[PDB]
Order: sequence, then C-alpha cells, then structure tokens
Amino acid sequence: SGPVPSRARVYTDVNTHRPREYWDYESHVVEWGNQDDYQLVRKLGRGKYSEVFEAINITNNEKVVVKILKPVKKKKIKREIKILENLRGGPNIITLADIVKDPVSRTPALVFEHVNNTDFKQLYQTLTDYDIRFYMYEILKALDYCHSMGIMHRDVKPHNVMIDHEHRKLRLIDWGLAEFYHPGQEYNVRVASRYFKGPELLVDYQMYDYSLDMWSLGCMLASMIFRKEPFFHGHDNYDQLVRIAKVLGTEDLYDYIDKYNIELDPRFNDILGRHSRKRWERFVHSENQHLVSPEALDFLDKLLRYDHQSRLTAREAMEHPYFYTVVKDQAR
Ligand SMILES: C=CCOc1cccc2c1-c1c(c3c(n1C(C)C)CCCC3=O)C2=O
Ligand SMILES: [Cl-]
Repeated sequence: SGPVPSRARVYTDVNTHRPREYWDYESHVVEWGNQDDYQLVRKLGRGKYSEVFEAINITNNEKVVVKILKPVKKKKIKREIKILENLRGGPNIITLADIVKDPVSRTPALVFEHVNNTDFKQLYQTLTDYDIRFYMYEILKALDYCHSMGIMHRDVKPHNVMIDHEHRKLRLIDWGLAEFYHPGQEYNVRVASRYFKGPELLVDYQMYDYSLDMWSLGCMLASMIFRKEPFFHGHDNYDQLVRIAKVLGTEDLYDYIDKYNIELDPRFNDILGRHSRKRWERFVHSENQHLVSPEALDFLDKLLRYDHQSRLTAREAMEHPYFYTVVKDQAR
C-alpha cells in the first residue's frame, strides 16, 4: 500500500465552491499594460527567475517596483498573475499594479506597488520583543487571508517579507511558487528554500496543504527570537531533516512516517540516527533572552510539528497569548 492521503484541516473545499476560472490558471488570459508607461531607475535585486528594479510610472510619477522575468513556463507565469489578482487588496499582500511585456527580454515584467524595505540582515538585529510579535501578527493576517482564498504561498521566508519599519508596513511578496489547494492533489515537493522546507517536503509526502506555510513561519520565528539564522542549518535536503530531527527528536519523526505510511528514502537510514527532543531553553542565552518568553516558546512549539495536520492554523496562531498585547493595541 502507498502513503495515507491527507486533507487540509481548514479551507478544505474553498476552490471547489469557486467558479473554475478562479483556480484554472492555465486558461487565464493575461491583461497587458503599456511598457512605455515605465522607466527603470535602478536595480534593486534578483530572484531565482527574475531581476527586480525600481521604476517610475511616467504617466502619474508614481514610484513602482518592476520584476522582469527570466524564461519561465507560461502556465507558471499565469499562475503567479492569477494568484496575485485573486489576492489583490488582501491584508499585507503585495499589490500587483500592472503587467507589461519587456521589449528587450521579450519576457513579461510584473509591476508592483513600491515598498521601502530594510534588509532583514540589518533589520532583525534591531527588532524588539514587541516588534517581533507585531510583524508576526501581520504575516499571519496575510497567510490566513491567502489560505482562506484557497492559496498556499510555499516560499515563506524573511527574504519574501518586505518591511518598511519606519511606517510599520509589511508585505508578503514573491508569489511565484504559490499554488491553489485542491483536496487530494499531489504537489511538487521541490519548493521553498532549504532552511524553510517542511518535513513533508523532505520526506517526499506530496499531498500537503496550507500547513506547509506554518512550518516556514515557525522557522522564521525561531530565527528571530533566538537570533540564529537560519535556525535549521542543513547542508543539503537530506541533512536538513537531520538538523530538524536533532531538535524535534527522531521518535516523533518515525511516528509521523508510520502514520502516513511514507516510504523513507533509504539514504535517510544511515544519517537520521536517534535523537531526543530538545528543550527550547537550549537556544536561550544572554543575547536573546529579552526576545524569548514562555508565550513565544509555547507558540513556536505549536508551529514546529512534523505532522502537518497538528500545526496551528494561521487563524489559531493569531489567537495565541503571544499576540494578546498586539491584538489589544490594534483595537484602539
Ligand atoms: C528593497 C527592495 C524592495 O523590494 C520589493 C518591493 C516591492 C515589491 C517587490 C520587491 C521584491 C519583489 C521580488 C523581489 N523583491 C526584492 C527583495 C528585490 C526579489 C525576487 C522575487 C520578487 O518577486 C517584489 O515583488
Ligand atoms: Cl493586473
């Protein structure tokens, strides 16, 4: 017998109840703007499949960000565009403003609202305890929204969280790996960056769901409260699961594998070994203790579970005591 099937615990059937066109991105027709509306100002960075520029919309003098795509399959471009349009206006989701066809690369360029980001390798060292709770809450708003809209991001990590700290403004970016959740669908496990890959990806369990994003969120939270980046520091995808197991223990890993009848790549047998589940205090020291509290550790523990079905949902996460002060302040 093969692996046991799985279904999302929440938002299971939201796409089924939508018109086909909502999620059937292969049939999406792209609406193009005018490439001449935009003049590039300077290069801001790069993606795996893109180069990113600051630009000016010369018809209204608005600053925008332009993501010029490298060669990608057209259906993957349609997928990113369709997801961005479906999610437009949702809390802390980057706003796709336009789509143009670049004359030089002959490739598409996605035009986004401008965000004045502070690089997290500089920002995260300055955040307070309250700042971490605040920005985690804002990320959760974006994730609960996209999950409720039938979409999993699949690439949650600090590089994909833009923060204008001066204005306490956050946007979740780079929807190029995001996918629609359909119950029973088996997904590509070659997604997300190594340090943020969930155990389901590392053991090749394909019937995963929104809860993948919650593992990644827990990896980010751990790196921020312990000031250890990355938290799970694997040398490759196999060693990545070893690093997780040295913290979460091997017992719950093998229980997870047994529960879903997952056939474990034989290369894992010689490297996983046997490891106890460690206490989070092992990562607390004088340089990070001001960011670590009983509430933070309780919240973290409920995100970082092997069994994707047992992780907090984004909505459950937002109701955790860790956020009580944030929730109370946002009410006034
Ligand atoms: C300091 C620069 C601010 O950066 C912005 C601002 C607004 C919108 C986006 C970005 C952006 C996007 C994407 C990428 N950046 C950056 C990290 C270089 C990297 C590759 C993937 C990607 O999509 C935006 O969508
Ligand atoms: Cl659009």
